[PDB]
Amino acid sequence: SMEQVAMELRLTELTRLLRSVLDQLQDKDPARIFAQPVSLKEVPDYLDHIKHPMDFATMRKRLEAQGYKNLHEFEEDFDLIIDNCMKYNARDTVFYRAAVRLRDQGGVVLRQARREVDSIG
Repeated sequence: SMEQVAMELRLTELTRLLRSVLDQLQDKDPARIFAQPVSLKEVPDYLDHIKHPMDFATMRKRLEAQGYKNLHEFEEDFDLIIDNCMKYNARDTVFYRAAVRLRDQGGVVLRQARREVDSIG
């Protein structure tokens, strides 16, 4: 149907926007602390601590399969990256501090993305 196609064009355009949002968010992590999943070889207990791990590569795979239906879903995943790190790592660590910075700097980017997704519909 033409109705199906038009929804698919909307999903594709949301996907393009979210890829530009993702690149911008990831520039706020120059140290690449959140680039990849936590290794279960190097933190074997990780899953006793954190129930839903998240990282930028995993967000990127989901994105290329057009697996984000809206901005809310994308934001949930971004927030997991941050929130997981702040629980697992103590306040005085390079990891916790990098999450605080990503959050503060990410908030600006997401403030305008929310306006662009409403705006372009």
